Amino acid sequence: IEEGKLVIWINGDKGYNGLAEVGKKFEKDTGIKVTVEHPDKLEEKFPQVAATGDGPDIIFWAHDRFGGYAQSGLLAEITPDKAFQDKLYPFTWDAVRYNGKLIAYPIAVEALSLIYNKDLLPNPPKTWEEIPALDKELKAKGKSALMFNLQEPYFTWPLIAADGGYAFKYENGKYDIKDVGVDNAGAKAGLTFLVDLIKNKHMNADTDYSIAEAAFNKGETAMTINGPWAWSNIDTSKVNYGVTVLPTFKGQPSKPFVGVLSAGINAASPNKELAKEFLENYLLTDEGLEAVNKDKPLGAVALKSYEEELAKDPRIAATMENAQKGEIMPNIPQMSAFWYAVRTAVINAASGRQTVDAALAAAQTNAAAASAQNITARIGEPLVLKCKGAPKKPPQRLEWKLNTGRTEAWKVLSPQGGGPWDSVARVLPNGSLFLPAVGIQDEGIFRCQAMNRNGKETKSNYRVRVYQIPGKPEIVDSASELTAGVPNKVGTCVSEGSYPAGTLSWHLDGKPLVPNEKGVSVKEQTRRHPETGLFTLQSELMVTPARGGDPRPTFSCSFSPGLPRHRALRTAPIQPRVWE
Ligand SMILES: OC[C@H]1O[C@H](O[C@H]2[C@H](O)[C@@H](O)[C@@H](O[C@H]3[C@H](O)[C@@H](O)[C@@H](O)O[C@@H]3CO)O[C@@H]2CO)[C@H](O)[C@@H](O)[C@@H]1O
Repeated sequence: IEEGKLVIWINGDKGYNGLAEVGKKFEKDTGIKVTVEHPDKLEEKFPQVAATGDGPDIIFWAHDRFGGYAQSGLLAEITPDKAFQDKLYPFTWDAVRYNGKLIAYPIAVEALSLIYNKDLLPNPPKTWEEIPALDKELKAKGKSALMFNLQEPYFTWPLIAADGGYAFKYENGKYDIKDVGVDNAGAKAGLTFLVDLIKNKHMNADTDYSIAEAAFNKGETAMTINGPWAWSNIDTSKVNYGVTVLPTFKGQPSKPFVGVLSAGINAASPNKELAKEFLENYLLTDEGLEAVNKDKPLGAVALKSYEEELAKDPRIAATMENAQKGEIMPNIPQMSAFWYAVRTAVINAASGRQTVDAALAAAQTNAAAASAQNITARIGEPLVLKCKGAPKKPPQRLEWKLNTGRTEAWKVLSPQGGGPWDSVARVLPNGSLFLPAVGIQDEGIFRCQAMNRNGKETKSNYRVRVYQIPGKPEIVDSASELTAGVPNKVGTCVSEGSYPAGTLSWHLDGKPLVPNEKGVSVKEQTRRHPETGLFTLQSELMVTPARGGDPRPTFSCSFSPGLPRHRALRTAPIQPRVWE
């Protein structure tokens, strides 16, 4: 991370151009450049890059992700004074408190609403149950009733929760991580209703954010479900729209999750004071929030003064009506596992590949499962796993067990005794498990239970994966002269010795080179060595140079692992020439 500037990550559905305008004002006053980026999957990328001390100085996301980041030590504790805190609503600060510490600045409160086309549907439906009949009416007129994003569980949750579904039970000021409400009767009822809509062709399981937005904004469907960030595109489309309370289900309100868009500071940032100045004195002001809100609406902002100014907007009132029928998202680390579990359940049930009951049963199990620490190790290198709670020397009451490619199911280990397991995984004096040289067959789960004389029990739970770095990639079978107007084989990139497979990518003039566009094609193959299990990849690049184009291209190929266990590897560049 570069000292003396600010890099900000925010999702691509938010007002990033407006935020960049706030950054320009900061730059005018301070000379400090503010770069706003909107990477894909930034909420998954952040914990990867920040864990190694890289990433943005500031990350924006709803507050639900932040407990996990904080637990991993990826966030700086913020230091607003009490006078600053008093400028924002107390419930918004609660959303960004983790283990007693403020770990992000709250920006705005979001909830989904029903958005409807007033020219098609003057009185929007009060119930989910009336939507099939409404769709039949509209289909007869060449339209449809409802389209919304069915790929992300955020959008389907309000219906799943209505009749009794919940994420984690809240009681005594705490979430019970084992009391999950994903496969109860209420969740099943809601998801069954959704799936029936799809079975009856009132909705399509493939509908995503872009498809639903396009259909609504072109006047093809009478309703959608979306948040405040979507309003600006509807304004542009000129559709005469209203924003209103979500339909009820079985007579009960839909319960959207309430998200607080929040800004965290990277623990690894050398620019923490600049970040504080930007967030407190530039962004969290009437003029700062206005700039962002004018780009894509924020909802009900956390800053009291500006929230009061905008409160008269009936779309914001509807957002708050819906929010106040729903639940605040927990910020606990287990929220990630909950969302992944429910995403899978909804996709599998909606596609018909699994019953609602079976999909939700699996999701329940996954969401409530004990957390495991992800461990990675390079093939051939040693690995040490701590038995938390064990005394530093014997006697120790502990038990290691594992479930890997070397075992059928669970194997319980014993103290060293000369048996063959001792050369693969053995218990050290301090109770740790030592694997002298990991291999592919060691991937799996490793667990320790340590018991103390006072009755204390401590469990350690590890999910172990391994990797190998291939040799530097090479380009072979390359053609140094290219002919415009016909396909030319630039060469074949080859990488040998990876685990897992990884992928090869081509680049032209220091930018990625995209297949099937502008006369580019790639033929790829993967081979696995029968004994070692390591992978060899090939990627053959064809290009059709355009006549009059740049006759001096520079190509290169790189290998990347799926997860960043190591850096990309690159070939030397090649510089074939286009000759007439
Ligand atoms: O579905 C897989 C997905 O799950 C998790 O994403 C959840 C977000 O963490 C949660 O905030 C919410 O996201 C919505 C934003 O709050 C809202 O501002 C707007 O951007 O729409 C978002 C939904 O698309 O809900 C999602 C679950 O749908 C997890 O964090 C992700 O890594 C994972 O991809």
